[PDB]
Order: sequence, then C-alpha cells, then structure tokens
Amino acid sequence: GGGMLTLIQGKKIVNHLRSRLAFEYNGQLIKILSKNIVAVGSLRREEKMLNDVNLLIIVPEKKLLKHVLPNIRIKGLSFSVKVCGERKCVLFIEWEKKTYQLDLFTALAEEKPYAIFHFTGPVSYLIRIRAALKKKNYKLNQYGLFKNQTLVPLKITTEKELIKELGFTYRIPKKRL
Amino acid sequence: GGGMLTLIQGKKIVNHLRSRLAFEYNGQLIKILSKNIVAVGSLRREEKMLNDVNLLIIVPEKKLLKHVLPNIRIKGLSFSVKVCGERKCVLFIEWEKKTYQLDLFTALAEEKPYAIFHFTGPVSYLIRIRAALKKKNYKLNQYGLFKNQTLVPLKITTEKELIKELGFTYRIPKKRL
DNA sequence: GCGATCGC
DNA sequence: GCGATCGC
Ligand SMILES: [Mn+2]
Ligand SMILES: [Mn+2]
Repeated sequence: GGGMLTLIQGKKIVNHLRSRLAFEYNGQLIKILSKNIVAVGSLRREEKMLNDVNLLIIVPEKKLLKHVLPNIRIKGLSFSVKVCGERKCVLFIEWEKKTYQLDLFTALAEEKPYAIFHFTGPVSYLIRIRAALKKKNYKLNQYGLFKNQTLVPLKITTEKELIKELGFTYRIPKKRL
Repeated sequence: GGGMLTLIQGKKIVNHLRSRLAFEYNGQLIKILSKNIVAVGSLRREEKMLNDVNLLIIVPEKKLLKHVLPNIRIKGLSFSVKVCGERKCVLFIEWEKKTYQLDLFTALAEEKPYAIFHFTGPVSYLIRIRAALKKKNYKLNQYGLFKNQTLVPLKITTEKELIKELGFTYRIPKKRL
C-alpha cells in the first residue's frame, strides 16, 4: 500500500533516483543515465497530489530488455520488488519513514515518443484519442502506430511531432483531458 | 516471494483454512462453508511439489462478489494482501515460520463445474481442449460454454458431467494434460 | 483503448 | 485459450 504524495515530494524523489538507477547485466553493474529517465504519469501532468511515482526508462537495445527491470538497482534506497517483468516493474520504496509505489517502465529508443505519449496519459485522453483513430482502422499504443496490424513508419522523433502527425491538437501534459 | 512446498504441506494448509475463511459484508462477518471451498491448481493435480496454494470459493449470489474477496478474513492466521479484486485475490500467508502464496478465486454456483474444470488445469490441457472447441465456433471459459457469445445451457452439475458433455475423455486431475 | 503480467 | 487485475 503506497502512500499519497505531493507534487513537490514526487519531484524530489525523481531527482534523487535520477542519478542512482542501475541494473546488473551478467554480474556487471550498468548505470542508467539521467537523459534516459523520463518522469511520466500524474507527475508529468503536474497534478498537485500523486498516488505514486512513475518513470519511463529508455533502453538502447532490445537485447538489454531481459536485464534492465528484472535486475534493477537503486543506490542507497530501501525498496522491495512486487511484480516485475521486462516492460513493467512495480517497486515499493522507503522515503523518509513512508512507503511509496514506484512504477518503472521501459521503452526502446525507436518507441520513445509513443511511450512518452502513452505514459503521460491521462487515461481518459488516451481512450478518446485511440477511439477516434480506431474508427479509421488505426491502432495506437506505446510502441507505434499500426494499421491492419502493420507499423505505420512515421518520420518523427518527439511526442509533439507524433501528436501533430496523428492530427490531434497539441496540449502540454498539464492540459490534456 | 512465496516458498515452495510439498503436496503434504499444501494439503495441511488447505485443511487448516477450510474452517477459518470468512468475509465481512457491510459490517457482518459471514463464514464461508467448507463445502464451498475447493482446492484447485497443482494441489488438485497431486503434484509432488507446489509453488503455492490455490482455493476456489463458491459464492451463492452475484451480489456477494463485491464483498467476498475484497473483505476476506482468515481466523488466527497472519497474512497480507498483494493484489485483489472480486474474482482473484493473492495473499501471502505465514505458516510455521515460512511465507507462502495463497491464491483465492471465486465462482458463482451456476459457474461451479466450469470453474473447477478451468482452475484444475493444467494450462497445456486447457489450451488444447479450448483450441478444439474454438474450431467448432464454441468458446469455453471458467464461467460457461458459449456459442456466438451466448451461454450454451448444459444440464450438468459436476466437472465430470461437463467433460462428458463437451465430448472429451474424462481423466482424473492427476492424469490430465 | 490497448498492453503487461499474472491466473489456471 | 481465455480472463483478471492493473499500468497509462
Ligand atoms: Mn503508477
Ligand atoms: Mn497460484
């Protein structure tokens, strides 16, 4: 049971974790770089109160997926692993005498803008936008845009470019509903 | 996680739990009856070693589903709730200095033989038999037999009757795959 | 709406 | 094979 947090506390936790994440790769500790850690979920949406903390980790190679989350390490911080696979890992962390939920997710570099778009939410916004695309025989997820189960090769790198390419109005995370 | 245990230890735990399960229903403690508790999973299949304990609880009315697992009580036993809803609840219990996983599932009375058939497994057996039924435009699950998304009203009460009615060879749980 | 990880 | 719970 993870406790509720203020936005401020959430950001403090992210900043702390940003330089302390690593994973064991066949007996070798590999540091995750700050530039490959993206705060997502309600924190990215700037919500005053948070039910947990959510981080998206950008993994440079498909081969590393079997190693990153299943061998996650956080320097100095007390935590326990509840459910964990290659794409989603739920941790319960200790922060200043209180327990909080920390969700970790992984995206490959080529999935990044789709992952950020997905994990930013909110859920109601995703459902709406995915419903509209579904009516045109598209399927959008955290990995790509598909039509008839085939990847649509969009020439984009950022979340804003993706949203514009999908034909939707760009709004900052704070203002997506 | 939960420790492994022998078939003997599993059966001892089931026998203990059999008279100690209850749930709170709007402030009132309602005992679950032994006759409405069925050991399922690898234990029912008589496997020498078990990764956890699995119980199916038969609930007499649809209205009670929102109350049974979300308010489960076990007299005298130390436990913690991991994930939990109306149909599946995972507990970690303390048994003689060791922690074990206890999975609880619910079936309505009219679902019973379908639930027992499903939760008995093994997984490979279910996939095979469901693949064969799917080719004839049926869908089998823990709730019933369906054709064209409509319940096939089979006149059965037991698991053995169901298997016979589906046209498959009845084998004891020990000998299914 | 869609997918991850889990249940058998 | 099919579904539950939980991620956004
Ligand atoms: Mn989360
Ligand atoms: Mn189990």
